[PDB]
Amino acid sequence: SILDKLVVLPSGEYNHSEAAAMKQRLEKIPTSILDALYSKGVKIKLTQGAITNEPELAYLKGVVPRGWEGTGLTWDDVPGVSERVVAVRIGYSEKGKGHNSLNLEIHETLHAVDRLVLNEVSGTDEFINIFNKEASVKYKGDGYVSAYPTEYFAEAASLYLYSDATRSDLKDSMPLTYEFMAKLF
Ligand SMILES: [Zn+2]
Repeated sequence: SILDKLVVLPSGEYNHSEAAAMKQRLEKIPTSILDALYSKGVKIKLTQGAITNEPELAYLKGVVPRGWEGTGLTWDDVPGVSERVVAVRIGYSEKGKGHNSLNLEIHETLHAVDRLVLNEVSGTDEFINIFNKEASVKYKGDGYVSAYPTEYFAEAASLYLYSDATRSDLKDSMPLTYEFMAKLF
């Protein structure tokens, strides 16, 4: 599997079974897309501590994420991020673990796929049209998935890839998004 080289586990001590479970869920992403991620120098780092403990993310320590002034939140509290590295904290996959995604590792990986593999497909007129019609169905008022096409892309692709139940739910609730995802994957 491409995941044996794309997924970087900690060199120190880590929760073995949880890291394996996350690695297994990343297999829901098509192999061709994972291959393409690796060719762009992308690494999916599963971290045992705060993502900011990673040398390349240490610069974010004590910095306030945009939109969060006056809340006491810093990047140290954020369980996952996606830039040229995808960093996800081990044990924080489920909704409510410091984020509101269906699955943290799939969600954050799909941002890197959008940016570095698919030429920002979330920003195309076709996807914008879909986002304007359907992002409101499940996410109205969240100022996040319903506010940014990149977020709707990552979360709606997560619904598509995670399980058969979440995909069926997407097909019924957001049919234009389901059609776009099926054509893409
Ligand atoms: Zn996101």
